[PDB]
Amino acid sequence: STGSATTTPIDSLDDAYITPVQIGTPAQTLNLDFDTGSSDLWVFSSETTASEVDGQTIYTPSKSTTAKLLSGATWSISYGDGSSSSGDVYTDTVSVGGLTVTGQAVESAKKVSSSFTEDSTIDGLLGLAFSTLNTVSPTQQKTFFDNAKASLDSPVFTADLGYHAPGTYNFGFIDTTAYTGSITYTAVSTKQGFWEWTSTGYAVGSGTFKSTSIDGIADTGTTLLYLPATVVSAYWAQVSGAKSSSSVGGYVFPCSATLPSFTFGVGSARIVIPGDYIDFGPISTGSSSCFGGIQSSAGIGINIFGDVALKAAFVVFNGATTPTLGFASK
Repeated sequence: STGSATTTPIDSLDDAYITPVQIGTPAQTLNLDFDTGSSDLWVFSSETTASEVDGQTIYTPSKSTTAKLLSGATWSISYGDGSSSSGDVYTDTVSVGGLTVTGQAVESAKKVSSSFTEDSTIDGLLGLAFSTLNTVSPTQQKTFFDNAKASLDSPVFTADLGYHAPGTYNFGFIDTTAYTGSITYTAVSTKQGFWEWTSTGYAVGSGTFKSTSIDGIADTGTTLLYLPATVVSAYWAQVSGAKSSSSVGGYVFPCSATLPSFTFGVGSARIVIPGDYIDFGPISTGSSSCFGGIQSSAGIGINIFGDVALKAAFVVFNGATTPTLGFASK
């Protein structure tokens, strides 16, 4: 089997992407944030505290003839951005782009933090990291991909995120029309539960490539590119007037600037992030200070190849017995 679904930016900045997901019978379609940095499929629901729901579409398990309470199971998650959610668990039928999993754990939120409430466009998350990170207790549950894997034509999914445009998540096949040149594959460590890999270096603009190993995670659920302070300083030093602002929470730059590109290495291959992808616009409405899309990972504890990086590439998440990651230009 295979599946193919379009993923759409939630706003004009590409802050996140939502993908329609069918849950239950008859189908209830919710727009979920596919997150290769976590491993829980959780949804706003009829059980979510009423004051914490503001415009989201909810899953109502009592209206699904295939929903079953997973008795005794609870979940609770905290994300890198300080947001969180928790609740109980149902199993139900879940379909993405024509690919159906029966008995998928659907984690129903009883509580969500303010960041989730305030974002009307995201009805929940669909985790695509390794199932060892799943938070369901006392019986850990499998991700949608892990459940689908054996049925797929090939044990892979791909992320093809757009810049200010829709893109695609495919399951079970590689669309050879969706990228240019060849795909370069690189080793993955699953030791921390992430799609963790090592970039071979970077360049700023038309500058020379610096060969240096940068360990990080491929994370579709993180907006920005978070890299070591040395690398980030070298980038922003090429933008007149750019500076790190403790009050704002990272590097800012004059909105009048033209940003240089940023290149990262994948083996001997190179992915170029155009300068425009690094612009996250005014820090507040009407400001002439703009927020940068490359930020320091210092104090996160890990480097993160988030959407800023991934949307410059066609990315293969290869879930074979020994997982790997592939990157192609597009």
